[PDB]
Amino acid sequence: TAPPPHVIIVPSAGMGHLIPLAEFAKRLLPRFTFTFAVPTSGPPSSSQRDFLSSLPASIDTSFLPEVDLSDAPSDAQIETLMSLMVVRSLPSLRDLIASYSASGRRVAALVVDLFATDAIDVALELGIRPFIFFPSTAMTLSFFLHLEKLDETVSCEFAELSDPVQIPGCIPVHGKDLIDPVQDRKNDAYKWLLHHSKRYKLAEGVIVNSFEGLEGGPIRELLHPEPGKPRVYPVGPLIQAGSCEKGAAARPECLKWLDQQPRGSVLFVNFGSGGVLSTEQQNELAGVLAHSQQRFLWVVRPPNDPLKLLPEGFLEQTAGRGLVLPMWAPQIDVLSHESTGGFLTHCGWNSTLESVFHGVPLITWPLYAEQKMNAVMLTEGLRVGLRPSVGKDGIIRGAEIARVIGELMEGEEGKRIRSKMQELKRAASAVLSKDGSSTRALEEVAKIWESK
Ligand SMILES: Nc1ccc(Cl)c(Cl)c1
Repeated sequence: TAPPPHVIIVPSAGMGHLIPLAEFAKRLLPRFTFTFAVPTSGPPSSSQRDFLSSLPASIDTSFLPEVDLSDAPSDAQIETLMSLMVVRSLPSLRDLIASYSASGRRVAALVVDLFATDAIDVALELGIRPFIFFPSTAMTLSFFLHLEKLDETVSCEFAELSDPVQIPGCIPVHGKDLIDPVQDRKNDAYKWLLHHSKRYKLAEGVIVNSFEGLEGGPIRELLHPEPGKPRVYPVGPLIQAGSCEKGAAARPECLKWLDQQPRGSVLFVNFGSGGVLSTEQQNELAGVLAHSQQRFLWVVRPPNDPLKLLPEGFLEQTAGRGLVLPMWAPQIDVLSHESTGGFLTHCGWNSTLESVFHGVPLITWPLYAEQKMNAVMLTEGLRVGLRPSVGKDGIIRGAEIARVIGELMEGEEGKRIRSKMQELKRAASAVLSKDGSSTRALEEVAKIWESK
């Protein structure tokens, strides 16, 4: 029984980043102890606290003293605010590390989220191995590493490009579908994004939540050893488990509803927390589901201008065919149900991976962050989903919503899309087995943290 080396994790964004980070740490237990050094700009949300306090004991949490973001623009994008949050928390992170080291504990590694590269400077000064955890696609990681070159060769706004951007090892992406922070090169968000991308080379390794079976092109290009590019460790798919072994409780009503429906016949609609639609956009979706014969399980949230904000008599037209849920739903238990045949998601990488892991074809409805690049890679790259076309007014009309739903649940492309999605499902469980490619990646990262 040797002492467990300690590891500090520095998350960037909200719950969407803690989940994969937590699963990453949970899979390295009990070889190491962990501490979430969580930067804050205010009282941590009850969601963050309740989640982190439910992790195993070996994964501690330390909410760093909150910082003042009032001097940042009121319209600052989230990437700008997150970068300032880490920078203004480095003294706190220095003290947190100083308390563990002062006690004789070996701090073996600092794992910084994709927008916490400024914390690598602390790890380098203290002789700690800096690693970067990328809770997104290998495609987007390739975009980060290529962003420096893409900036030196393109001068105009990316949405003004005629040809798609050619990222090493990835499929072409039009400038309008590039990640949000690059859509305005005059905004501080783009300067920060460039700042971090240039600093990825400072890490001894990038841990990306993806695997080769899911992104053959980008992964093989990332694994290509080059000077000035860090080693990459594909450890995906990292997703939470369902209520299969996470507590004992009574069956939710929505799951009982799925039990009575046929196999692969229900379309699960959920844009996730922070995936709010406009009243007009929500009406279009509500109109198609009202007049469709498709079975749906829809998680609804109040628009930005909730089951009473739905159109007139919507619940009357969709009684036993569909089931509306307010705000929240057990996403993983739904996706694992046999009656779920499709998933209309915002393409958040956690939601995407949970759908790939259970072999559920997607309706790619990207919204923000890198979801549009995830939609392109899923629908046009892997051919496991359909993307409704957005109009010039930002609204996705019912004609497109009904089109993709129809081609997916019925039709022959939805027949090929499902078969292809099953191949990825079997591949996802494969890379996570004792003979898996990702099981090795974790093992190798652990050995590096234990090396010397
Ligand atoms: N906010 C945000 C979260 C994740 C990613 Cl991969 C990006 Cl590009 C932005």
